[PDB]
Formats: sequence, structure tokens, C-alpha cells
Amino acid sequence: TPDVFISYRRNSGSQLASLLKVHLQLHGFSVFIDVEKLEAGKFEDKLIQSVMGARNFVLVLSPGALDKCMQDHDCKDWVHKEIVTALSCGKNIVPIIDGFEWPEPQVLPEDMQAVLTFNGIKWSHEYQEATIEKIIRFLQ
Ligand SMILES: Nc1ncnc2c1ncn2[C@@H]1O[C@H](COP(=O)(O)OP(=O)(O)OC[C@H]2O[C@@H]([n+]3ccc4c(I)cccc4c3)[C@H](O)[C@@H]2O)[C@@H](O)[C@H]1O
Repeated sequence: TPDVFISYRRNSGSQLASLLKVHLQLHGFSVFIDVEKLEAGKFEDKLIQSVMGARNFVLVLSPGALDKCMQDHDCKDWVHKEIVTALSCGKNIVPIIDGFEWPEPQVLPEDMQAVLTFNGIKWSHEYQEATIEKIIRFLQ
């Protein structure tokens, strides 16, 4: 079962999410990203189970990636759902910052405000190898 779950906003972070997957697999990690490992069945159950199964939760914070979480108090947004699962389960959450603006916590639903308290890694286009090396040091 995967060591690492990658959560991302499809319309803005898909390329970086894919790049992270490639690098982490090259360094020996088993990685869940939906387009490679989400298979048949009711995707709500399968996605939550896949977050639960992975020790590490890598969150791709592209610009505006949490915008659709705002006021989503019924937890219908999928990045919101994945984050709440990771927080509840006490996962090793590793945010990756790629143009993300740090919001005031009160714009987010209470059940995910804690995601902002985890130390995030800045994605450097100029120093990608060093960024990847730092991500690997953060993983368990
Ligand atoms: N039965 C169906 N089969 C195939 N495609 C269906 C569908 N029903 C609806 N769509 C299509 O999917 C789109 C909504 O997905 P997107 O808007 O792009 O997602 P987001 O960027 O918000 O979230 C991305 C984050 O949530 C996770 N994720 C993974 C899989 C998901 C699936 I599968 C459906 C919906 C959300 C998902 C979210 C993923 O692991 C990542 O971390 C709609 O427009 C439909 O065209």
C-alpha cells in the first residue's frame, strides 16, 4: 500500500503533483496519485481509504488551491475532504508551496484550519533537486 498520498487541485497543480510522483518513486517511495492508482468502485470511499493507508500526505498548494474549500462547511470539496482525513488520522502532512498565498485561518472551515500549522516546503523551479531532497527528508 502506498507510503505517500498526493492531494492536489486538478486545474492548477496537476503538473507539479505528477512531477512530485515521478521523483518520489525514483527515490523508492510508493506513491498514490489518483490518475495512476485510483481504480474501480465508488471513488469517495476509495479516496478516503487511500489517504488512510498512506503514512505521508503531500499537499500541493498551487495558487488558490484552497479557494474551493472556503465556506465548504458540508465538506463537498475533494481537497477539503482529503485534508480533513489526513488531519483526523494524524498523518505526516507535508505541504508543497508553489505560488500559494497564506490565508487567514478564519476563511477556512474549522476542520481544516490546522493544515496551515504544518511546515511547508517551497517549490523552487531553479533548485528542484534540492527541493526534492528536502521533501524526502520530511517523509517518514
Ligand atoms: N464518477 C466520475 N468519474 C470520473 N470523473 C468524474 C466523475 N464524477 C465527476 N468527475 C469529473 O471529475 C471532475 C471533478 O474533479 P476535479 O474538479 O478535477 O477535482 P479537484 O481538483 O477539485 O480535486 C482533485 C483532488 O481530489 C481528488 N479527486 C479524485 C477523483 C475525483 C473523481 I473520480 C471525481 C470527482 C472529484 C475527484 C477528486 C484527487 O485525489 C485530488 O487530490 C468533474 O469536473 C468531472 O469532470
